[PDB]
Amino acid sequence: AFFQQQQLPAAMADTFLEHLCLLDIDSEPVAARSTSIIATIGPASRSVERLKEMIKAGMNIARLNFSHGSHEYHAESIANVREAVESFAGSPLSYRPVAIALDTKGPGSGGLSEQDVRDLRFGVEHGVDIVFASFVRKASDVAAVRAALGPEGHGIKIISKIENHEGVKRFDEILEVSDGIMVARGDLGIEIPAEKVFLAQKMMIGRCNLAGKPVVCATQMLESMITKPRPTRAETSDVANAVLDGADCIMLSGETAKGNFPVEAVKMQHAIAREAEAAVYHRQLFEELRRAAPLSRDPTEVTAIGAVEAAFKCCAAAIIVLTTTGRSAQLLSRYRPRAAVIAVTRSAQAARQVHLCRGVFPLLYREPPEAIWADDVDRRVQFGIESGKLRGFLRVGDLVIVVTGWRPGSGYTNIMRVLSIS
Amino acid sequence: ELGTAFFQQQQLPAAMADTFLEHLCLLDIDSEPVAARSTSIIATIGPASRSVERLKEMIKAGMNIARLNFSHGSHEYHAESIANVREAVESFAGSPLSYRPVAIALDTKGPGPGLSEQDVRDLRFGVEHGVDIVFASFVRKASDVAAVRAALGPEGHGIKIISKIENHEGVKRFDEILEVSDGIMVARGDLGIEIPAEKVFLAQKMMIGRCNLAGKPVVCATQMLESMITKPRPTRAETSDVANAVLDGADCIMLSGETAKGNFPVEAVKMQHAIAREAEAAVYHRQLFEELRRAAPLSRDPTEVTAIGAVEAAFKCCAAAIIVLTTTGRSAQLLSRYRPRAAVIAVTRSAQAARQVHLCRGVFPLLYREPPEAIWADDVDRRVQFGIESGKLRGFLRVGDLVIVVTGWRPGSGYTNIMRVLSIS
Amino acid sequence: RADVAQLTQELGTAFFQQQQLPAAMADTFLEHLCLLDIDSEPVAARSTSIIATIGPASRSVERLKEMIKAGMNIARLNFSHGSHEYHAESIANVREAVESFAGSPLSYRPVAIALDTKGPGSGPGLSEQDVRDLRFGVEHGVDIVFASFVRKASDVAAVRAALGPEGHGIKIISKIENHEGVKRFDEILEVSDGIMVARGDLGIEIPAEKVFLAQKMMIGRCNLAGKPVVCATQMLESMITKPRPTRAETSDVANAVLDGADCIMLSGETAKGNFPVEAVKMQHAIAREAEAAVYHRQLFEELRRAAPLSRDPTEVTAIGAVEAAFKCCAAAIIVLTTTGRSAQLLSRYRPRAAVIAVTRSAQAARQVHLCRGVFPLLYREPPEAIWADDVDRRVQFGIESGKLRGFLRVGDLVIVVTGWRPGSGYTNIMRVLSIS
Amino acid sequence: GTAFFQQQQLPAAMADTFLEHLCLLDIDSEPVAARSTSIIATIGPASRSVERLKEMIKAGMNIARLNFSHGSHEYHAESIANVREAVESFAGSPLSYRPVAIALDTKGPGSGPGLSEQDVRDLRFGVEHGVDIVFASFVRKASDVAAVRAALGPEGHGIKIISKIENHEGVKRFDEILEVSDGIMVARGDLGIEIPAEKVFLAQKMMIGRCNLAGKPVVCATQMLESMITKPRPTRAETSDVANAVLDGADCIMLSGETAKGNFPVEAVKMQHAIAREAEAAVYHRQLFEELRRAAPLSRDPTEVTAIGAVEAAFKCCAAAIIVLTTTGRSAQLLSRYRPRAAVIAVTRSAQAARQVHLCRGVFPLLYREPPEAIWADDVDRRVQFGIESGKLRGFLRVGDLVIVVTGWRPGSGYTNIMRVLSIS
Ligand SMILES: O=S(=O)(c1ccc(CCN2c3cc(O)c(O)cc3-c3cc(O)c(O)cc3S2(=O)=O)cc1)c1ccc(O)c(O)c1
Ligand SMILES: O=S(=O)(c1ccc(CCN2c3cc(O)c(O)cc3-c3cc(O)c(O)cc3S2(=O)=O)cc1)c1ccc(O)c(O)c1
Ligand SMILES: O=S(=O)(c1ccc(CCN2c3cc(O)c(O)cc3-c3cc(O)c(O)cc3S2(=O)=O)cc1)c1ccc(O)c(O)c1
Ligand SMILES: O=S(=O)(c1ccc(CCN2c3cc(O)c(O)cc3-c3cc(O)c(O)cc3S2(=O)=O)cc1)c1ccc(O)c(O)c1
Ligand SMILES: O=S(=O)(c1ccc(CCN2c3cc(O)c(O)cc3-c3cc(O)c(O)cc3S2(=O)=O)cc1)c1ccc(O)c(O)c1
Ligand SMILES: O=S(=O)(c1ccc(CCN2c3cc(O)c(O)cc3-c3cc(O)c(O)cc3S2(=O)=O)cc1)c1ccc(O)c(O)c1
Ligand SMILES: O=P(O)(O)OC[C@H]1O[C@](O)(COP(=O)(O)O)[C@@H](O)[C@@H]1O
Ligand SMILES: O=P(O)(O)OC[C@H]1O[C@](O)(COP(=O)(O)O)[C@@H](O)[C@@H]1O
Ligand SMILES: O=P(O)(O)OC[C@H]1O[C@](O)(COP(=O)(O)O)[C@@H](O)[C@@H]1O
Ligand SMILES: O=P(O)(O)OC[C@H]1O[C@](O)(COP(=O)(O)O)[C@@H](O)[C@@H]1O
Ligand SMILES: O=C([O-])C(=O)[O-]
Ligand SMILES: O=C([O-])C(=O)[O-]
Ligand SMILES: O=C([O-])C(=O)[O-]
Ligand SMILES: O=C([O-])C(=O)[O-]
Ligand SMILES: [K+]
Ligand SMILES: [K+]
Repeated sequence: AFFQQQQLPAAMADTFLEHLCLLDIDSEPVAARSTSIIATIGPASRSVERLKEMIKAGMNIARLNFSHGSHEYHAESIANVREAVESFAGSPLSYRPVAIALDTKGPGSGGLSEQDVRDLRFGVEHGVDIVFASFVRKASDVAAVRAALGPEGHGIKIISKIENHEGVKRFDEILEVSDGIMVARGDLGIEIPAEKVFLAQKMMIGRCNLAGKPVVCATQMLESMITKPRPTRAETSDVANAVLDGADCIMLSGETAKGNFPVEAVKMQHAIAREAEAAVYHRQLFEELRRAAPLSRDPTEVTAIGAVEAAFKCCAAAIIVLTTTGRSAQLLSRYRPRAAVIAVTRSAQAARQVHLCRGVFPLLYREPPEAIWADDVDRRVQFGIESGKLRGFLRVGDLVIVVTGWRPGSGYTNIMRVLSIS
Repeated sequence: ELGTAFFQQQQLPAAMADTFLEHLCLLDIDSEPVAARSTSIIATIGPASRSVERLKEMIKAGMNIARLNFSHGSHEYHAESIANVREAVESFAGSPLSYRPVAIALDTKGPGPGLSEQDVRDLRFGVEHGVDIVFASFVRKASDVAAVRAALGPEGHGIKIISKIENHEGVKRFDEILEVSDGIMVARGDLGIEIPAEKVFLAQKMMIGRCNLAGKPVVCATQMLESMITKPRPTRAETSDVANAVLDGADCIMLSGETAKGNFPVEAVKMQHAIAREAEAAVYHRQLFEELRRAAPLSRDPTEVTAIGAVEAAFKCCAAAIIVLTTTGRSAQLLSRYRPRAAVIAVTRSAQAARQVHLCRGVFPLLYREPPEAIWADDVDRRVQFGIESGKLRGFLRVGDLVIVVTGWRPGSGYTNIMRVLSIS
Repeated sequence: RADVAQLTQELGTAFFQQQQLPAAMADTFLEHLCLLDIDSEPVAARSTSIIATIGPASRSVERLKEMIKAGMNIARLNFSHGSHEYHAESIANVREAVESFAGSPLSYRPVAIALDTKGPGSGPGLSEQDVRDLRFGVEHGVDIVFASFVRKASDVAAVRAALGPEGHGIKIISKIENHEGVKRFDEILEVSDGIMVARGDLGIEIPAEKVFLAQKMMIGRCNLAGKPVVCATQMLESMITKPRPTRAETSDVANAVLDGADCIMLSGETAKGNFPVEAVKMQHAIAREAEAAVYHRQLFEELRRAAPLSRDPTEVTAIGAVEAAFKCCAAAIIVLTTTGRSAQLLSRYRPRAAVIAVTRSAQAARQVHLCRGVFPLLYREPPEAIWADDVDRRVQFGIESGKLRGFLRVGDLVIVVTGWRPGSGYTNIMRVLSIS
Repeated sequence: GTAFFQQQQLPAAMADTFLEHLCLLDIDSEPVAARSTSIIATIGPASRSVERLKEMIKAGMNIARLNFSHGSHEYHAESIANVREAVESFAGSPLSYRPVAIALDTKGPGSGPGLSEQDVRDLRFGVEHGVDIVFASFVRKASDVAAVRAALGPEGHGIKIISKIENHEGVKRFDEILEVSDGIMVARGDLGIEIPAEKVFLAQKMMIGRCNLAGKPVVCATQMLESMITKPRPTRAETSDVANAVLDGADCIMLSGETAKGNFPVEAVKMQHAIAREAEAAVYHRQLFEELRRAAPLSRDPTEVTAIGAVEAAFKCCAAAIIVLTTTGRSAQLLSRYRPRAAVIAVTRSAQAARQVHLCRGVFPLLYREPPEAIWADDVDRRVQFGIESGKLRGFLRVGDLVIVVTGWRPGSGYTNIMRVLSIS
């Protein structure tokens, strides 16, 4: 029964053609949904009750579009998101952190516009986790956003939005200095011929997967759901194809901001992403990712590829990793394991930010530190196992891979352990 | 010999990649498509696309197959549409090197347990009006195809039957349906209601894969450019959907309401044309050819043996085209199954085979109207020269190019066995 | 070039030109052949073990000491000829030469003792002489038995039963010497600890031109099973009378290593020849060169693809450790083992990194020579009060011995494989450590 | 039938990995194809008897080597005369005549820097006696090959020059030597002294790989069956060495002392024949063909384009043979570089080309002696029938088999452009 679920017959295929032939509509997805859902917050989804339903449906990141709306409006939206998120903080084994992202208005006619400087300052003051920098054309644009965040905004992730021809041409220099990329298809589809956008999407997803950096596919994914309760055949196909391409996050804009079915749009993306993740051809994908990743003498990098390889060998349910900054979880995520990466952290910001990485399920550990560090590490691993059993990831008898370091502080990951559940 | 500029067009840097990941990374928005569009466009004929002037613009935009939906309209309405399509198509027959054959397909209303009474009448209509293809609605098992084949009566055994998979039973019995059908249509509209909407992409990918494996045409249909019914430009998801159906391996892409009732029927056809050209260049031929080769079984049929030899030779020299002489279309279909980058120019005297080969990706049919020569070898050579003259006129060929020429050793269908390398002079 | 640029900056261009590293980066096997360089020097220690047959030419304690220094790992006693008294004297001489180096771990090289049976000859089952010879082996504490003319699985069960209750730890290597053995190979392999491709008898039981097919099929199936495979007979035959081998002989040795043989053997070359030490040195030299010419990119992928899924943590940790060793060009994988099993599971994935096996079992230290790439270290210190400290002392012993023997350098990365509790069968931890 | 797919290692050929391929190798899977690696036998006291030479030709000798390291010009002229007499004794039955090449192995430069005076005399002797191949000893750089070419003068323009790599400089300057040579000989005897004995296998594997990549013949020589000089059976290392040279990709394998001066010259030739047949079936064509196509660059030469198409078509139908018409041997050489499993039967009128194509693996030369037909197309068809008749007589072909035929569109060398699929009647 196990080998007939989650497209396991199609996963055993020796060719991609044989893999397509073996895809089964009756082979049910078992794994948790890995691709994160970014929902834009607007009038259709601003109430605390609305937001609680959206978190339950699968929203991981809340986007604030600073193109329209006042600072007062956006501060109220942030307060509402935080209130809906913290309403679930009473049960720590099931708490789902939700990141807050600020989408800048952009340079328009102008370098960094004065409104952008004010909006970036607002973001730092309100503790946003991510910034979607609009119309990034070169590496110096990213540096300008980083300087506008100042010394207080060091921890904020900068995701560069590629929306025009120059951004696509200077992609490699932009990616080198950004934390991730957003394929902003709306403006891109106007700046370049509409029929070429899929080429830019596929090239950018490929290069981000190669770099190990998050990539977001955005705009008009379920557009018809703004007025209709069901998406078109092209829309469900578009979402599935962005996941198959290798997108870390999928986004909803007007569908959640102004539409009549914001919760239904989130549920629809959740349903499609789960099916698409099972249809991934891991045999070729893992080989190509493994081959392309450079040789490294960084123990975190070395332990990560050992852990992903071991997870494939035993069909591990999860890889539990201890992380301070999210880096150890991100290095596991780049090799695209089929096993869920349960990241246990004390940093609330790192817990929200790891939603950018496909397959990372953040767990915020709130307990106070133990006297003996080894015991504190062991307690955090047990917390990961308990939350895993509670959320359905783990069952007794399952194998898990545990990734830890030899000393406290970030950057010392070097241990991988094979563990039997209970 | 070819120059540095040549190797920067039609995604040639991405084609040289050693991995699919490297291939994705090398895709360039500035690498212009050079090859002609190989995925055929099926347009549904309706109120928005009925006039002879409108049909002439649609043929110029890229329509290869005209669909008549027998769920709507009447026998009289649909007979007038057929007459209008034929009139617009024949308006270009005066320039024989640039004439474009256009197939006519009848989409049945559907089933009741057996073949409905209306379907029997609509199939009789189809045979009487000389349709080339039938899209059989709601095919659930092989016996459904046999019923359609029997209803095509005495005079219509040459009509192609494309089975529409629109429900769970069709998907489950797919292999038996494909065995007895000429091709498949992934009818996403009904399928998306009969099975969960989020599973349709799995059925589409499985079905395209199995059709590519079988060497039979596969059509992706419904809501491809849906928003273009009222808006002059499609959504980002729509252009992506069309590109992905071509990348998946679809032989044909379809327009329904976009051409039947929409405000932009010509623009919808142009949009599908533009996307398909870009998507065809993005195909990773290195892996695709090897996998098609590896999966295909051994053959002792000289037509199949010559076909794989010709495709292999076309890849070796970056041949502009493979010119094939075909009576029934079979030799062109066997070349098409290996997915060459080179255009398959099929020269035929059969007007029905010329229309029907639009079902096969990369087959450009040419209807030869000249009278036969006394010596067969001369007649064969004249038809090959006609393929070269048409290829030069339409832009496929230039002097100095290499083409592969596929012929047989004797007249009549079924004797293809020769492959020749020719330099265009 | 991008997948090695940073490591090229760190380790230098000289590092990437040694041990056929340009040929290892090749995308095709054809490109790999084209890139093989006679100026690319082997760096890693020799991983294919050398089995030398003991005889009049290699019996003296002084001769045996020179052979151990030249690279002999396993000493074979051919029971086809010679009395029990003769073979007991050879065992005594081998043990005396081996123990002459037991002062320190950087000199000590544990050498296994293997008994090659006479065989069934005319008879159907286990001959009376074989029963007597097998009981002699148990009484003298041999580590391996090369069972001659194994024709079916029941033959290996007869050898196991003849070893009795005390010989339960002895490894049984079945010799395939005829057509029936080749046909029933799968059933024989399933019940044996390993296989020997006994080409001498095989070459007259089947057509001489077919022996290479049997050798390649058998090595392939043993590599697939993760069981040791020995290539034997006439490898350096001309060296019995000549100081240098023929061009076909050096090629044969290299090809057996490239095929995937865990051990290569010398028979008449060491037992009766005029150059026993030179024959051992020649096999050593060829095996190092051949090991570097292996195309690990394809071999590792195929070994993974073919290996079934496992829920045994020892197996899961083993593949994780080998994968991590390839990622950082690790000098070694240090593994703690009681029976040798953890070292064997690392060895089946054919790492380029040396597997340094730290063990307290002298028998396991001798027996791991059957596995390609396993370098046994016998730990002689008495146990610590705290097990975690005892484990850490054994790991440090491995590092110190690796540094002192040339296996490791400061700045190198090593992969350390251990278990969560004492006793055999609990391996589950992989650690990435930087040598300081 | 089932029986067919159990012979010539066909189960091991279907394997998806090289490891699975090794596991599937069967000692009971009998070779069916003819032996494709040529056997070079050195002539001497053991093999000068015209009766002994006839037995060696029957055993499988394709090329006869004269070692100019020793022996007078009188001695070597007698050896040539005896080889020609034994070869021409079979000319009376043209469907079974086996051409045998004569190769001159030079003494070398020794202490000197350039072409020695003795080498000039021996090269002039070779041209005067009509040798087909020269094995130039101790080639250290491209200029050494040019010196041998100049010493052959204008009359020796047709002689093939195979450079022997016997030292470190030759291995280091390999690419420049290969560029100007017709082929390479891995001269392991001297090479094993000039470089450490344990490194010779690396030089052999690198050189065979680069020659296979270039499409140029490579010979593996020295001590292959050394023990057979005095013993009737080889050692286990010897049979393994021969098999491994064929598996590596060697076009020719050589016997030196074993045939020139030993006690079992015919048995040594038979032994090489037996091993080469088994080893050729054990080649993993699935990987080899893919790597050879991937490594070969795009070509606009119709001979090269037709060659890869023909090899691909031969694999598709399990063709018994590829019959090719050749004047210089070039068309057969281009087929041979892709390493087909099908025998390349080369039909030629040039006696020199017939002898020289023995350097290419899988090429079986047929010397066509009949006078030309009035119509060229008929003359071409008679030559194709001659290949079929020789093939049937020699065991390569049976009625019902498929054969690929490679020809050109006009007489003269360099016009190969046609590939045809033919059913044997
Ligand atoms: O999921 S993967 O393993 C993954 C691996 C390989 C490929 C093949 C890419 N081709 C293609 C692209 C499509 O979009 C599509 O639907 C169908 C086909 C196709 C169909 C065939 O029937 C066929 O035989 C070959 C192709 S194709 O090679 O042209 C796709 C995906 C992964 C995905 C993304 C990566 O970055 C990666 O490294 C690997
Ligand atoms: O060590 S022997 O068994 C022994 C020693 C040498 C040889 C030489 C001939 N070969 C061969 C031929 C056979 O028909 C056969 O049956 C076995 C073998 C064989 C076996 C081997 O184990 C081996 O090392 C070499 C060969 S071989 O292929 O060369 C045979 C046999 C012994 C040694 C001393 C003797 O008095 C005696 O009669 C036999
Ligand atoms: O092929 S035979 O004619 C045949 C068999 C045995 C011999 C013995 C000669 N040698 C020898 C003698 C020994 O006392 C010994 O301990 C080892 C070796 C030996 C071992 C080797 O591994 C090796 O390769 C060569 C030799 S050796 O040549 O030096 C001669 C000839 C036949 C075949 C089968 C037999 O079983 C048999 O007894 C004789
Ligand atoms: O055939 S010979 O060239 C000639 C014949 C035999 C030997 C010894 C056997 N070996 C060998 C065999 C050959 O067939 C060959 O070509 C080269 C080599 C070779 C060359 C070396 O220079 C070397 O040092 C060692 C070897 S080898 O030991 O591997 C040397 C030489 C000739 C034979 C007889 C003569 O009278 C004569 O002048 C030359
Ligand atoms: O070292 S390997 O990675 C490894 C070893 C060999 C192969 C062979 C692929 N072939 C091939 C392809 C080429 O382009 C070429 O130029 C030569 C040959 C070749 C050479 C030979 O010497 C030969 O014996 C056979 C062939 S082949 O035709 O089969 C692949 C891979 C390993 C060795 C053993 C294994 O079990 C395994 O999985 C992999
Ligand atoms: O000068 S030597 O090193 C010295 C040693 C050997 C040799 C060649 C002797 N052979 C031989 C003799 C021939 O005329 C001939 O046409 C071919 C071959 C030959 C070829 C081969 O291909 C092969 O592999 C072996 C031989 S062979 O050994 O039978 C020359 C010279 C020396 C060695 C030992 C002595 O005791 C001595 O007096 C001289
Ligand atoms: O992924 P990061 O940010 O490098 O953090 C991983 C770190 O987490 C740990 O496992 C636990 O460290 P702390 O106890 O200080 O949180 C370290 O050993 C390791 O270095
Ligand atoms: O593709 P099909 O229908 O089998 O037809 C291919 C046939 O066309 C030809 O090339 C030309 O034949 P005709 O001259 O009769 O049209 C035949 O030699 C070959 O058999
Ligand atoms: O390879 P084996 O025989 O399973 O032994 C590995 C064992 O060695 C250890 O690392 C150390 O155990 P000991 O204290 O018994 O020596 C165990 O944790 C592990 O189970
Ligand atoms: O292999 P080569 O030397 O190029 O010769 C091939 C030539 O042989 C032919 O098939 C027959 O030519 P001839 O009749 O002149 O011998 C030519 O058409 C072709 O050009
Ligand atoms: O800003 C965006 O997200 C866009 O344009 O798609
Ligand atoms: O009938 C159709 O085309 C459908 O259902 O998609
Ligand atoms: O006993 C052996 O090793 C043989 O016969 O090969
Ligand atoms: O000349 C040769 O052939 C040699 O020296 O090996
Ligand atoms: K319909
Ligand atoms: K010579």
